[PDB]
Amino acid sequence: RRQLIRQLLERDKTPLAILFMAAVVGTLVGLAAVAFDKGVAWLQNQRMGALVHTADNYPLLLTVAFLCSAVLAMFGYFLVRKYAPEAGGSGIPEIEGALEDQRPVRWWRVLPVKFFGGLGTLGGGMVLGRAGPTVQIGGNIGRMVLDIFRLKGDEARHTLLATGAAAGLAAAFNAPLAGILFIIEEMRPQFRYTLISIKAVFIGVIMSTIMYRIFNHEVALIDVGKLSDAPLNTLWLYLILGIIFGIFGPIFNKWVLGMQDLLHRVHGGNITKWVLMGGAIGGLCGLLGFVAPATSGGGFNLIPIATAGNFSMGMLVFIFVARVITTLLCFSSGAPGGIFAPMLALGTVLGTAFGMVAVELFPQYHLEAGTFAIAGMGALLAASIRAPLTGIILVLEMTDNYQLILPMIITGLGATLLAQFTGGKPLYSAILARTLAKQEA
Amino acid sequence: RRRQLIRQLLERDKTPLAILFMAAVVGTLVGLAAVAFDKGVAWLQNQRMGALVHTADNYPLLLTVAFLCSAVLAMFGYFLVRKYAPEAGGSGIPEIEGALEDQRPVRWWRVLPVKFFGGLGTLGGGMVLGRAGPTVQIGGNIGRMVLDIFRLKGDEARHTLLATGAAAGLAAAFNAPLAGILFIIEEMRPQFRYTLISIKAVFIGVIMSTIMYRIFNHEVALIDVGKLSDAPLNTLWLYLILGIIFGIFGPIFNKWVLGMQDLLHRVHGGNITKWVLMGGAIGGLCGLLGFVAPATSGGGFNLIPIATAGNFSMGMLVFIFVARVITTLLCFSSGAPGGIFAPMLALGTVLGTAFGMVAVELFPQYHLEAGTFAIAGMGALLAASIRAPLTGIILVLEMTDNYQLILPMIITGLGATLLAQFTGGKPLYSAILARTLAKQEAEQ
Repeated sequence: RRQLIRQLLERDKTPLAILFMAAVVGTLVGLAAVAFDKGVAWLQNQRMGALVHTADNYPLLLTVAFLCSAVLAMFGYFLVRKYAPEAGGSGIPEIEGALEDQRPVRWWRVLPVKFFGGLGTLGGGMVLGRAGPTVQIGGNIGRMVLDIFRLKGDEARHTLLATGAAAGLAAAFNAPLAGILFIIEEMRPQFRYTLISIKAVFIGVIMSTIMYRIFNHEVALIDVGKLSDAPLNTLWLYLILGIIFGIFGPIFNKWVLGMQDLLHRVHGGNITKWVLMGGAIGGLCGLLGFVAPATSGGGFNLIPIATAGNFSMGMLVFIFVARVITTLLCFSSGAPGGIFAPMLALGTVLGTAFGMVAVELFPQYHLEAGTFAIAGMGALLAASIRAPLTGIILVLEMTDNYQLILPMIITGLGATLLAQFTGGKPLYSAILARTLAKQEA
Repeated sequence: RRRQLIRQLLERDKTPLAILFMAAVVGTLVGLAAVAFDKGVAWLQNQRMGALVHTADNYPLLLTVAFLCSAVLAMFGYFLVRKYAPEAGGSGIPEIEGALEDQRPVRWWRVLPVKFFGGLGTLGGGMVLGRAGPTVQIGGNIGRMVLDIFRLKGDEARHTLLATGAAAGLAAAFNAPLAGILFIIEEMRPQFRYTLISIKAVFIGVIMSTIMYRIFNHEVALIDVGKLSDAPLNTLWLYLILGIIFGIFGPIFNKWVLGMQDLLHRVHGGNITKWVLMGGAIGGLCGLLGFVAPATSGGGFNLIPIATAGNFSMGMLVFIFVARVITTLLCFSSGAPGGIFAPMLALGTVLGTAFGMVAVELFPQYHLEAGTFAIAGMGALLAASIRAPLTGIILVLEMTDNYQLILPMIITGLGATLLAQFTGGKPLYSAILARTLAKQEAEQ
């Protein structure tokens, strides 16, 4: 009790050095995040102009689509396998480990590798996101300034590393809240106390977000408009949807883990077969990125279309099935790029699909399938990555439909609950475990 | 400790099913309780209105039964606390916060009726106090109640059910589910050590209580502000200034509520009679003010949409702010059952609006709307005095639905905390628990 009384009176006094440095960490991460985003776009853009150059000869056209993405993919697979192996996959499990002081933060290597390697895989039009990359980039940047300014202590090492990855997520989704929430729901040391200053994470998240706003304002990543409200006698439909996500979550989790194994056998661990396999996958995506764009790329483009109920039921099933395939191929291959974002598109489609059935089964509820897309958007997050509070707040920050806060919270919680009860695990924790154990195996 | 981590990682997020289910019942009960409390406070304020109409002619006689009705109700509240449950005085949040540190008892058999009925008197009487604190403590106790009844053993259960209760308690008091969950993991939880509080379980309880509120309060928002204008990047610097202003006022306000506790204590010395009498004096003052200047009394939720819409004059805003500083301190520092959380929303809204008024006229090139500054400042006095900015922001967001102001809100709140820290201020709920906890081993 005596200690507590002392501690209470000393609560919320973060070292000003840690606060000021958090501001610079955020700023750099923001700018870096912007530069990454502009870069990816530029490359996808050039590929488009190349397809126009040869818009006539379909075979030739179907070739340079493959090659441009193949070459770009290989360049990314190489930069990872050669200079920074830790920069494979999302990057979140890695930074998560670094917070437990169980993985190293080699910023001198990861920063250029992830930035340029990711620039290739993403820009090639592979099914990967910016979230993971920017989060790892964010942490390394946070690590970088810690080193440069020689800030000593556990608090500083844990804080600056945290604000960086937070400000990294924020600047990748224009979601400041979701960024801060992700650090304290998933990223932080989950099994012990930590000296991460929340006030400091805030400051970093602000600056990076502000940086994003200077280069991206007036345009939202996802525009959905304002949808209809959700009656109380309609809420049970959302609990059901969450249950469906809840049982598919772990299954999808087994696949991404298992497909890592299968894809490993193809190259054995060899830098040549791996990069070659990489160009094969990347080439496939660039090909799909022309013959069926919905089956490739980030997937942010089909989200508003799905929510507006413009896809037919058949097209939705196609897109979902196809994108399960092309997501696993791209992420389980070890290519630099997160799976966080592509799960938004997966959830949105599964949600809309559910809404379509809900619309015709109960005309008395006067439903709109779009409300189920929004409920399902962060559901696969809630089910597979198991961070529902972050997913919900993220989806809210991106869709601005707060009147669906109850359906969203219900669907998400129904996802996590059923994921737990069917023996699934947090993917980022199940991956860090994979790596950490393999390290002492 | 790598080997342990690998084990722990693969065992992450597996909350005991008993704890999960029990969280669902805790949420439900807390919700129904919160609704009942809300309906009760309203009904009493309503009867008081009908009495003033009975005597709407004779102004002195009218100015009397306004005083008496509130005086009587106040005393009944001050009495129930001072006689059966002294821990039910004040907000109730520092107490539950203590119970999470296993440093304060949760006497639900006493607090539940005392807080519910005692707060029903102070709130219903028209005193300047909130529902948040009360429902939070009520929620915690209800959580504790089902723990005992079902004999659930373990630290996890004791900490979880106690947490989901106070979370689902805040949620049902503001119709703000996100804000409730966030308040537990930003402020309520044990701040200096690890804890076994299942977040998934706090979620379930928060859902149920919120849903319970939705069955009895749908279609009507606690605060309607409408959609306001956006905030340009070159205007953001105005919000950082606003935060700084909240940031230096926060601690000062904190000194007052603490200090006024001392001063008001001397009036009664600790005696149950002078105290209850002093209560009726304060309560009667509010019921009087609740008729001759209603903006200086009551919760304050009513003047929030009006201020945001820029319908008050600058002079009125200054008057309301000054007066409400006075009536808030008198009501909360007196130890009456009732929180200070919610009345800090009204104080912040006014101070914010006031800033916007000056901002509108100083920079017409920004094409400003003072309403955006009220919303920025609404959860700012929270951020500065209670030092829980992430909660206040998400709360204000949930109540006002103006997400395009998220950057100004975040900037103003963070500016409030930063300047609060740098000017030697302390979290009020932690500074109060400390006051109590130390006093507990100071009488030794």
